[PDB]
Amino acid sequence: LKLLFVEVYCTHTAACIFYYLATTLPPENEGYTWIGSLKLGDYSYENFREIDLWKRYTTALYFAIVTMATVGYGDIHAVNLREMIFVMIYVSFDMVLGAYLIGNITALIVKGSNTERFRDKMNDLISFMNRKKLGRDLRSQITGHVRLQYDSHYTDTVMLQDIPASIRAKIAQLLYLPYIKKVPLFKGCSTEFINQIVIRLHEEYFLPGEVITEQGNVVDHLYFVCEGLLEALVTKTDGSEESVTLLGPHTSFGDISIICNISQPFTVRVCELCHLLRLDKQSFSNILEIYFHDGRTILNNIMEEKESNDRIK
Amino acid sequence: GHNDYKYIIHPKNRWYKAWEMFILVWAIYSSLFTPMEFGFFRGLPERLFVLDIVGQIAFLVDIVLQFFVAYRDTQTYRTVYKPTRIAFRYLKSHFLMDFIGCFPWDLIYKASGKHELVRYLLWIRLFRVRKVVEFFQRLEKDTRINYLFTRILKLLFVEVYCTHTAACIFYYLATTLPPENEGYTWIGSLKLGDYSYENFREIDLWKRYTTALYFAIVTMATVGYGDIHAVNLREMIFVMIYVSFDMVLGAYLIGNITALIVKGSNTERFRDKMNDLISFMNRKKLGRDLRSQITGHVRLQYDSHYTDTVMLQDIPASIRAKIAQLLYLPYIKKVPLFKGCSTEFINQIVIRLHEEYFLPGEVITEQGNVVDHLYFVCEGLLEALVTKTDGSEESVTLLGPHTSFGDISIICNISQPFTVRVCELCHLLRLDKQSFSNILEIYFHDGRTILNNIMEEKESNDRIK
Amino acid sequence: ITALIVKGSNTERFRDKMNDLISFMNRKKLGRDLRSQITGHVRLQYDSHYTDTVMLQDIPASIRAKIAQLLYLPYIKKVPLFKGCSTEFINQIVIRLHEEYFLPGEVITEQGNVVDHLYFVCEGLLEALVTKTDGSEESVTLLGPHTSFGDISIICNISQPFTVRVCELCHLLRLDKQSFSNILEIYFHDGRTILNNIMEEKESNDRIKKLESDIVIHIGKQEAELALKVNSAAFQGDFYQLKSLIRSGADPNKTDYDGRSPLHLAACRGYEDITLFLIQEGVDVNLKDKFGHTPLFEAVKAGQEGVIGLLVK
Repeated sequence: LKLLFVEVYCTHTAACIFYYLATTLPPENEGYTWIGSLKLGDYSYENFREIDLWKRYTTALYFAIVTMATVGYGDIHAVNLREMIFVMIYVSFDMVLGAYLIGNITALIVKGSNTERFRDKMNDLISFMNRKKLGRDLRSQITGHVRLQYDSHYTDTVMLQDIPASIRAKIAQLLYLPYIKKVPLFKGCSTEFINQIVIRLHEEYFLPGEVITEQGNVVDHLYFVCEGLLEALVTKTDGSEESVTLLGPHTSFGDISIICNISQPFTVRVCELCHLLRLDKQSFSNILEIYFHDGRTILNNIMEEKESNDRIK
Repeated sequence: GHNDYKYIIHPKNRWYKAWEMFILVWAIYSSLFTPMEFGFFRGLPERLFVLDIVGQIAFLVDIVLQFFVAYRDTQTYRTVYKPTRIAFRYLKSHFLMDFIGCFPWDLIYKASGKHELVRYLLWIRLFRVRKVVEFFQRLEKDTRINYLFTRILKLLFVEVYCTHTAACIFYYLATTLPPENEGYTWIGSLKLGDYSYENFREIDLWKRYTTALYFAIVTMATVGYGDIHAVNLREMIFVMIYVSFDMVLGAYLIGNITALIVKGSNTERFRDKMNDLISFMNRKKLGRDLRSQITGHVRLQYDSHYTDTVMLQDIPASIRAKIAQLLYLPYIKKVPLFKGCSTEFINQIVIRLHEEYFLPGEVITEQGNVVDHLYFVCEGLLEALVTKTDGSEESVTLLGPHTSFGDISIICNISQPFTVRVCELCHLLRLDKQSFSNILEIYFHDGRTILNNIMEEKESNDRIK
Repeated sequence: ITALIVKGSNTERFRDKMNDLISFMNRKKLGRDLRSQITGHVRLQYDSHYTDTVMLQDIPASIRAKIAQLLYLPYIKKVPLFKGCSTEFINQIVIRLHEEYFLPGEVITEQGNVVDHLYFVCEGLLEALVTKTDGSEESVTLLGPHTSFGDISIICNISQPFTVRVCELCHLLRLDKQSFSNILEIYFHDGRTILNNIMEEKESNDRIKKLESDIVIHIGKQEAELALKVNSAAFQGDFYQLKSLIRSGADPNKTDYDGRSPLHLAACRGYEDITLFLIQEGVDVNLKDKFGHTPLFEAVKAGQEGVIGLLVK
């Protein structure tokens, strides 16, 4: 924008100076000036000193703007030696300044982010997927999840890796904290423990119908639903999976298997787009290796809370 | 919700896609004809009276269908199929402009006493180019065509439209002057060759349009021959505006192309590395075989696409897990370490896996280095050696495909016994020690079954003995 | 054309590297002499293709070892410091070295400094500036091509005997203390070959020959003190330090000033694992100390019946 404004000022000044150099010659020699000898169509700018001000300004600015884009129609052109020198200076300077404009626009475009980077990531991912000949539905899952990640700004976490663990912990305690309070799994805990639980959390968004974790699996991620609706399904030998509970907002799941040190009791399947905080089972464990008072208070809360659902109980 | 309210069309429904390709052609024609019928026609002649009417009808139906097609939400990201919800989207987003465009503006102009200001409303039909904008946006999603290439093609179409409209406006500005003063216009004084455009309002439509478009195109590339130039003050002002905007547009075109060349370099990166690396070999006179080894590694870097294995860290855990369950699971079965265990244990090994590729001659694990990863040789051959006190290395049994090495050291929780070497290109599937350890704790019976397989694998190779 | 120009100019990279450095130097308000030496050294680095190491960053260990054995190894094999070595040892150092080019009329190392890195001489002559009590210098050895410096201190566990002086432009070959120490513990007989060389090549060296008298003493107290560390670890119970110490070239057959073996100490203490490892070495089961105590009698004296079981075994 600064360079375009410099273009505006420079062309306006060039038009004014060019017409001025036309006026420097005495009127009797008007035939040797660029405007006094200018015959466009029928109108001949003969007594150019006595033509309407805006007609003269439009003519001079016409030339200036034309030369700025180097169209060089030639209809209006330098005739004098003073006009020759001024036009030389003007176009020589305008070359560099228009090259600066081109360079700034090109640098802007080169600094392509968001849709540009995501597009590149999509192309690389599509190539890799073709190499693995993955399931077309699973291919849709891959593409949909990363598209969601683009819209749900998953790459934000990469940026958050730059800011050190201190300010990062502050970002987490200023955002994840209410959501972690609402979850009843941590009904009673210490401030340090809850802060550590918040720090290691990672945001992730999931697409409806998908499987968060398979049943009978070594769960390595306790999740905390923030938005949307999730659910748990009881797969038997026949495959007649049965609903356990609609994992609504603030319904932590995977903690049962994690604390019980058992396999995933129920396949966790998605119903709507869900925002989930994530905590690696290992991380929750190491925080338990320190604040085990907190963990046994959980264990009591596990008793009383799981009493609610007979499937969970 | 698509059953809840019928007649609703899916956003990517097949018939709607066909109608999109049809209304896209009509939108291109309407946006490329409105400037023509505006500038070159002070009243559309009856010869094309049908062709305009049908045109509006073509969009009139589209005004109705867009009131039934569903739209994917930007909040729940889910397609919403409710006419109550669907209609509001049109009524707010673009219904006004499309509806104003659909009026018989030419007929209204001819039915109001030939008032030009009424004909100025014809430019509302230029907003039908939003269809072409949507088409280009959708094409950008397709990985078939580069995003920057789509950008440059969009900019080329922008130049096409801008030059066409500029030529039409230029001829219109020529027509605004009265015929008796036609000599003051840009066209009424044109004397190209022996042909003078004296009575320019009576020339054939295509000769006039080609002259105006010749001006527009030669000024688009700023060739500025000067044969056709602005003469009026309205013509001067319009040429200044067009020239400035086209300077900006051409700068953007050069920027898009330059960014496509700079950023969009895939094998050129390997070539750039080759440049200075070949300089290295040449200034140091490396053996041709060693030169081949280095070039093989660099090509390998672009041929192993480890980046295509790094991406999986970004895909979430479960979906990555199913990728593993469909690819690494055969390789997992091939392992003699697992052999016959519970399908669940095998599946958990499958889930947590990190595919890697290595280079011939380069070594992978070192003697005395605490094992941190459990490697399966899936497609390749691998050979370990142990440096003694004198220094000579101790050859061991080679690790051919469908085997698992480093497992014993992980089981004993001891450093890597022998410095292992990559003989050639190997599909070295990797399992972290901690993941395998947790999997073993959950599946203790499978763990003991592995222990049996382990004793058999111990007698299998005397170096593990 | 823009991409060709923006791919970076080898000089522009150098200029950018230099600028950044100079900005740091002025930011720290540095002095002219040091600035000139720094800028010159950056110069010699860039035109001698310092970035080759950067290029060598990506090609793996085997190929890097091969190019090393094709460039450095012919030059290293002509260095008498490593004549008599197993060729394996020489090639190993050759994997772990770094060429460096210094400006004429300079200095790297300083008499009495911590040696850290070790240096060879691929080409050029160097002057062994040994600062006296008054402050003057005398060169008792001229380090020409296929010579070495820094070795005297590392291999003999002293500090550098000399402030080395760069007589002219010189390409030398760097070997870190820590890596050299690794490769030196890997090999044993040729490490003693090093030591013997360091003695026999100390002939031209004269003030380093008084250093060499102290070096005779240094080999003496090195093996003695090494044995004392082995015995002290045996008594203390640091089995891990026992392993590391024996892997530092320690002789399990060495006894301390009381003619007491580390086996003896572990026997009287009862550390049957230290005893067992020194057994794996093969220390005499029937050795007698100055006081007549045998590892057997050492074990029986303190009632170390487990150690007695290992001993009778």
